[PDB]
Amino acid sequence: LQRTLVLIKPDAFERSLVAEIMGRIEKKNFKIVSMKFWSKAPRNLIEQHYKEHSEQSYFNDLCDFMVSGPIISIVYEGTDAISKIRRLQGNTNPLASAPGTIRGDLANDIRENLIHASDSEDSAVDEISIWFPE
Amino acid sequence: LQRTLVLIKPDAFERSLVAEIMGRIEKKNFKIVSMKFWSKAPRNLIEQHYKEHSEQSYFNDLCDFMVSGPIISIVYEGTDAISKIRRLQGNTNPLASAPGTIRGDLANDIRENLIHASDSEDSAVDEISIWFP
Amino acid sequence: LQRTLVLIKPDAFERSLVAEIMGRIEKKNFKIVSMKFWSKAPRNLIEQHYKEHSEQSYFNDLCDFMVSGPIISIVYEGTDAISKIRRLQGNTNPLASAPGTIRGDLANDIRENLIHASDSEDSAVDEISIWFPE
Amino acid sequence: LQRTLVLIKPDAFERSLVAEIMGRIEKKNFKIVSMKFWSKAPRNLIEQHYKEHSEQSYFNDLCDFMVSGPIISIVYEGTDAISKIRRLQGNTNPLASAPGTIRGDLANDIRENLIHASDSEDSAVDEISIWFP
Amino acid sequence: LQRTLVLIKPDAFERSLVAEIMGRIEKKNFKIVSMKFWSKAPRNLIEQHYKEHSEQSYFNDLCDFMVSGPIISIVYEGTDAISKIRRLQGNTNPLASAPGTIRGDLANDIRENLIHASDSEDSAVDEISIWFP
Amino acid sequence: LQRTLVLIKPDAFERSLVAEIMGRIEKKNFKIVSMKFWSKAPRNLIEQHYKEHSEQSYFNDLCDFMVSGPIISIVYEGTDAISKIRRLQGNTNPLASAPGTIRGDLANDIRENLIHASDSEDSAVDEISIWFP
Ligand SMILES: Nc1ccn([C@@H]2O[C@H](COP(=O)(O)OP(=O)(O)OP(=O)(O)O)[C@@H](O)[C@H]2O)c(=O)n1
Ligand SMILES: Nc1ccn([C@@H]2O[C@H](COP(=O)(O)OP(=O)(O)OP(=O)(O)O)[C@@H](O)[C@H]2O)c(=O)n1
Ligand SMILES: Nc1ccn([C@@H]2O[C@H](COP(=O)(O)OP(=O)(O)O)[C@@H](O)[C@H]2O)c(=O)n1
Ligand SMILES: Nc1ccn([C@@H]2O[C@H](COP(=O)(O)OP(=O)(O)O)[C@@H](O)[C@H]2O)c(=O)n1
Ligand SMILES: Nc1ccn([C@@H]2O[C@H](COP(=O)(O)OP(=O)(O)O)[C@@H](O)[C@H]2O)c(=O)n1
Ligand SMILES: Nc1ccn([C@@H]2O[C@H](COP(=O)(O)OP(=O)(O)O)[C@@H](O)[C@H]2O)c(=O)n1
Ligand SMILES: [Mg+2]
Ligand SMILES: [Mg+2]
Ligand SMILES: [Mg+2]
Ligand SMILES: [Mg+2]
Repeated sequence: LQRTLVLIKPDAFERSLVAEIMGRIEKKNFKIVSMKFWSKAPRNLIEQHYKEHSEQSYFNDLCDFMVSGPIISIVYEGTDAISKIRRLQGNTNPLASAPGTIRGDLANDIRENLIHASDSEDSAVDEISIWFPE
Repeated sequence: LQRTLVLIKPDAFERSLVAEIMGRIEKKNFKIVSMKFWSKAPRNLIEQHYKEHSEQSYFNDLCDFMVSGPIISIVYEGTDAISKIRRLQGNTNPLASAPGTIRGDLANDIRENLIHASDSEDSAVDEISIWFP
Repeated sequence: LQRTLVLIKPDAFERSLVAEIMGRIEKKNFKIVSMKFWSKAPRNLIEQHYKEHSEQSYFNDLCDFMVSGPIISIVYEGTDAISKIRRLQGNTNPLASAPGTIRGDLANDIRENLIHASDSEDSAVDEISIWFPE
Repeated sequence: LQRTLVLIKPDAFERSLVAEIMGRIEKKNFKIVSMKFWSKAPRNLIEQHYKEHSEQSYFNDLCDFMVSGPIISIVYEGTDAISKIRRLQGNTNPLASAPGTIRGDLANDIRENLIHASDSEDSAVDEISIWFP
Repeated sequence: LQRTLVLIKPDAFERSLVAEIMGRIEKKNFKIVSMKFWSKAPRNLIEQHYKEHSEQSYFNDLCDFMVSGPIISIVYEGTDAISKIRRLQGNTNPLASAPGTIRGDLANDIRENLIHASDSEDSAVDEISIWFP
Repeated sequence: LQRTLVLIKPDAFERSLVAEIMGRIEKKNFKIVSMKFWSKAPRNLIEQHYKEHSEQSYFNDLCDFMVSGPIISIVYEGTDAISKIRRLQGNTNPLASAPGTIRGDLANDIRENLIHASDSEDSAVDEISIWFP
């Protein structure tokens, strides 16, 4: 019975898929524990959230993107919520994300892929603290 | 061009209809300006919010219900947002709410009716400042 | 807190709208109290069910139709279930049934209109007894 | 058993609502008789199509809009299609179009309203001639 | 061309997912041959149905749950109905069930997983004769 | 950034699944480059289109099918469209096509499977030439 950190990304807002995305998690019975809306995320939280990636080439365009529009940060709660919401998520790569998954059905880009989801018990605690210090 | 305040009531959470409702508003092309998730709204906001209903016979049951579960406060923005989002909502009486409207399709009870939405300009400014001070 | 009698009509089965129809009643929170599936309704129950119409011109083609395919007979239960399920139903006439309603969204014919719904407290008791003698 | 002409406006394409719109009409049992897709329509057909509004203040802006993106021209067939696809359509004015209708659900602007539908019999032949000569 | 037996479990009724499930099967083009609504399935059918599970540590909780609410028994018919409807269903382990499948999209629990479906020819003939003698 | 050719087979029209199919592709962000609707396709284009199967036992029945009702020819554009719309498609064989895919969800037959999609780059130009010369 864990908690994971989801991010709804600015492309979700541009393409009006915010409810479609949250709806897939909702219909699988995961409950919202906490949720915050950001018209524009502070770049600092974004740099924090993606620190493991700071060395990568895409890290800068990634950060630009994440602040280019609103985002919603949600904490969901369920049994094995971390691994299950990741399988809903789908693969980052638009050439490997299966139909049925969020990214497989809706996304078509390596960078603008609608959603972020914690991928581990440690990833979650840390990301959740970043977005929900309280 | 206006802003209106929307409440997603506890029954929406119980029935897993949060996305369904927010999606109906999203497709009509309204923008989220602000949004806050309340695992349990403090009672004194609920009585503030419904302060014009305090002399009514249902008031106390309404407050009890508005704290029985989570709620989401949202400020929406758009052309004639106030009155357009009211029509989407549908009348309060389940015997009146039109099919096609959120309450018309989804609600079956005079109290537990999923959604709130400001009815006027002064009402919205008032309610927005309650949930978003 | 009443009970009403719904019929899902053979055209619903032909056009695969059975789940779509039952889904609209389900999403409005009315509960299934009883339900029976008929691969072909006995013409007698059909003649009974529509007795008030026995004098009409359409009564014969109506009966043919109702037995031309399967039908499901359901009893739903809710507050004011009778009047509410009728407003979901929509108007018999394809020139007056509003969008949003079952018939307004899905039906296009005076005869083959997908669904039947009791229209009164007396209509219901009687129809329910016809389809559910027990 | 009529026929009618239906346009899917550039805002549908912009908003990914093409199937959403066509699906509502398909769902009602109306059938595609013919259908062309235009990446960008000759402005002549547009001024032709909307010739009856040529005097209106909005005529020039409306046409600029109609050539701002792709459009799809469809002929639909079925009993009473013209008047029936017209109630599916809903009111031009976003203050009167009902929930349940394409515009009531999906449109929120006086000009950008996703769909056009023949309003009468002669309107229907008139416009079908324009798009499918 | 086969027949397979499907159970809509009590949790489907609790969550208002009956139509959602039946619709997923309906769209894959399978036909209802028989169907019965059980406001409360008699326990001895449930133990019959799950008779190969009687030595398992979950058996008693499974029976308790299979009578906690209504269920619908359905015989479906179609080409390779048995194995096609099994894939639609998805694995039992929520950690295994694929997105796109009924359990993959909708279920979150090893027990309360919405749906049953015969796994083989002998299994279906057996289960069909239980619910439809 | 590829292009690909997609056909909506007569069974889609028969089953009212045209928007359902096109919607899934639109939803994935692929764009219509051009699109013709055929009430009934010249059998020549069909034998052309399926020229590679001309020897197969099924070739004759498959073509009879492809002219049994209307079809819609679409060119789609987007990054990696060919291979991407191919996984949306799913397996020809109703015993291997996964839930989540058009065929896995909607098709239940080896011949009548709703949609065709170019399988390679040259296949794509090849077929686009046929339908849009
Ligand atoms: N060339 C790339 C690769 C990836 N990304 C972004 O970097 C994010 C995180 O990287 P990655 O780990 O590869 O994707 P995730 O699926 O989110 O996996 P995780 O965060 O758990 O590592 C992706 O969501 C994507 O938006 C990017 O902008 N450009
Ligand atoms: N010319 C007609 C008129 C109606 N009917 C059928 O008769 C049924 C019942 O008649 P009507 O009462 O007009 O329609 P309902 O909307 O079902 O209203 P109710 O049964 O409550 O009277 C309709 O559902 C329709 O299928 C028909 O076959 N041919
Ligand atoms: N008899 C009533 C009437 C209203 N109510 C609740 O009180 C709220 C305010 O009522 P209202 O008449 O202003 O209805 P709306 O403004 O929400 O349409 C409604 O949304 C209902 O949820 C109730 O519990 N019992
Ligand atoms: N004030 C207006 C009114 C309409 N229009 C556009 O012009 C079209 C013709 O208006 P109309 O009154 O015939 O509306 P419909 O026929 O589309 O219902 C509308 O569909 C709008 O797209 C506009 O640009 N500005
Ligand atoms: N550990 C378990 C395993 C199964 N079950 C239930 O027992 C049923 C039979 O289990 P199964 O392994 O045959 O799963 P399916 O055949 O339903 O895929 C499952 O559908 C579950 O609902 C349970 O309650 N606890
Ligand atoms: N045994 C078969 C196999 C395929 N077909 C049809 O012929 C088409 C070509 O088969 P294919 O193996 O290239 O399948 P896809 O390319 O469509 O995935 C299929 O889409 C079927 O419609 C058939 O009629 N009989
Ligand atoms: Mg009020
Ligand atoms: Mg007009
Ligand atoms: Mg088993
Ligand atoms: Mg091939």
